[PDB]
Amino acid sequence: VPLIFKIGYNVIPLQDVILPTPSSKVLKYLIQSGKLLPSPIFISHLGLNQRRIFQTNGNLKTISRGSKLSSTIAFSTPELDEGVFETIYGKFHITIESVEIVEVEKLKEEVEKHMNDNIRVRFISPTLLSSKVLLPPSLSERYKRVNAGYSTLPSVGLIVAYAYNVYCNLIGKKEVEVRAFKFGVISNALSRIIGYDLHPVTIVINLRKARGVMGWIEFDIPDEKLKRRALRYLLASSYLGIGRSRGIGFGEIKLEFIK
Amino acid sequence: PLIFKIGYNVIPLQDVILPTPSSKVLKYLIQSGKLLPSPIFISHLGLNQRRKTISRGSKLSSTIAFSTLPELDEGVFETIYGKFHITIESVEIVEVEKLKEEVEKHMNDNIRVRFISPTLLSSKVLLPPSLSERYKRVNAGYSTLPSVGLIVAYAYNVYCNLIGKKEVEVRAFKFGVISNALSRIIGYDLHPVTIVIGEDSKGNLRKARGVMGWIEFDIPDEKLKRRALRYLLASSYLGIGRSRGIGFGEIKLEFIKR
Repeated sequence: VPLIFKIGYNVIPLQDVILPTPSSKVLKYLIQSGKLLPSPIFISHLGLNQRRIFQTNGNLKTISRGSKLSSTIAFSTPELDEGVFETIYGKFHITIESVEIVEVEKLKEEVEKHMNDNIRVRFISPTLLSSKVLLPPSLSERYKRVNAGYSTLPSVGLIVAYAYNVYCNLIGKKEVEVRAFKFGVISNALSRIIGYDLHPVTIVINLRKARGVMGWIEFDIPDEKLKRRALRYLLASSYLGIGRSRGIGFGEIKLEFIK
Repeated sequence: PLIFKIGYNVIPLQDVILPTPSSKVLKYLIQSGKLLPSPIFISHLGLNQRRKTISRGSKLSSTIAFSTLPELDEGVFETIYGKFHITIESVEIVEVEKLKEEVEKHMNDNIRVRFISPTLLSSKVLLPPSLSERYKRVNAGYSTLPSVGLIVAYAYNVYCNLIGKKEVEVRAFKFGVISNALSRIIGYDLHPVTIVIGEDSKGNLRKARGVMGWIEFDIPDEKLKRRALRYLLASSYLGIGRSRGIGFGEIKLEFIKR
């Protein structure tokens, strides 16, 4: 039976530390060297006071001994330990805050609770969605030279199209560009936007920079069948993140349902 | 066909209580044949460069725009809302063909669209026309966060009416879908607004929810940009979206050098 794991870590530096860029490198180092988990993967930036530490670009961030940093790792389809770990960035006490295991089928069931609820998507970390996902695939060649970049104001259609793609990979089915496109186009046509607070952000992936979006958007899809699909897909993205560079912590979303 | 864009100075000779929308004042004049013999746009009245109880002497401004010659006078006009001194601040006469020529000056410029008055764009303009019947019952309302595609789609429609050609839903749809796919959004400050549009058949107040603010963007495909500039340029005279004849959907178009 295929599953999604979402582990919440507490990460406490035992000495004053300078976090790497991106700050997800700390836990990535651990995982790579086989020290944290044996290895559709998401490794968050380290967070503090409900803000992720990502570099847009000033000086590097100092964290004092004892600060409670948090992290999330998420992946599909593995036993997990904690304790004091040594790293090139310093020594860290890593304990587990939470463990969520969701069966892909149980996602469909939670959708039903929210059929009459509005949808709030929050971009908790800068999110990088490519606009061309809503280009009709038959025109890919024609516009091959066009560099649209990442959307700094993504439409509901683009968001859910990205979610549908993540969902397909999650359930192990090949994503189909045409279904994604059609789904997003129709969603842009029919969605109702209730409110939003969006803004551009420029982030560091010498330096290589990218421009995406952060903030939140609240909306509804007033077609039962289309809403049911969107909720399912969004729910999956809420575990694995969305858009480019999720494995490094970008595209972190939090999904909220407003009664 | 030509486009006329007249800027009026509108000075109430007595303290006045403006109707809702405030464009009703000049609309009354035009309808009764008093301001012009008669693709039309009548702005809301503006004060201190922003679109209520208005004191005697306040310098309100208005803009009226329409397509085809000039037979326009000035002076004191009587209205159910009071007496007003209306003079002409400016007249722009632009040939529809000269629009195509100004497009070329801006091929390398970014595009800033500002919604100066609440703008009411229906999202369903980007619904594939073949699905209109299927989603007949779905009420999407007006977009409170319109995408570049929706904006330029609406512009294309206005342009068609301007040059007297029937708007084609399918061309609008395709043009907006492709524009959403390829546009680059540089910056923005948008927000929802819920406003009173006017009365209805029965006299009940009607509300609507739309957008105001600005959005800056580019279309990095030469051929598509050239089309979009032309259509946008036309919208910058005639406004955009629903209820332009009543002053909604007023846009100002700015080209940012790079």
